[PDB]
Amino acid sequence: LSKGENVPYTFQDEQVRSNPYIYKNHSGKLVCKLCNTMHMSWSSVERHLGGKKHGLNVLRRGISIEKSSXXXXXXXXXXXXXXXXXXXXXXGSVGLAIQVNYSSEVKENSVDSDDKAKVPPLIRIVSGLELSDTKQKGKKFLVIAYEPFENIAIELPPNEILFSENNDMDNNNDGVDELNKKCTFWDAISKLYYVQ
RNA sequence: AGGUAUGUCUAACUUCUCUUAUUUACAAACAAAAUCAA
Ligand SMILES: [Zn+2]
Repeated sequence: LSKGENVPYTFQDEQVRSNPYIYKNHSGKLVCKLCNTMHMSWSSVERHLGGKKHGLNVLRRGISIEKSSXXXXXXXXXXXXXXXXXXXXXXGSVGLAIQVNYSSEVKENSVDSDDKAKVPPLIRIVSGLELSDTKQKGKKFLVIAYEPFENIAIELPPNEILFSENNDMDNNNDGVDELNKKCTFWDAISKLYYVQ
């Protein structure tokens, strides 16, 4: 569960840490220096991190820094769709555009009970800091998801591309987020999802 | 030769409740079984 990381003792006088918080004191137990909470096992440590308590102390420490100045029934065939990445350009910079194609009424003929069928594909930017394997990380992914088909990701080394500035005139139908409404199109008649 | 006089030149701002559950460690040289004319 430790994912092979080495947490140095508090007295070893600090290699960069994943979270520079959880330590081991003079004794063998694990502690959160901010929260000042002792934890028996790494599982308890992860409960602490996933707990609201630790988070509140993180926000308090950030304030100190500024001062110092449906999920169940989800069908899953895990089928990799076909993406068509292509370097785009407009004006005045460079942006990316993806063309994802979906089934041709091949298997979607057995499921038509208006169960989120009206819901279009959704995209989100995920940090690689969390993976099923947790080995390497440090870059973002433009994940795209649809109920039956399997998720898809696209690595984005560049810190920022096509991140525009008030493209439209501030109209508020949040849909899912500014990203989706701002720059996505869902040709539902042909089943083609464009993203740029 | 000496002395005097005159002139000219040259130098010098401090003292992290409750609740009900789950997770995980730990303590007590804690106790370990059988036999019974016990
Ligand atoms: Zn903490």
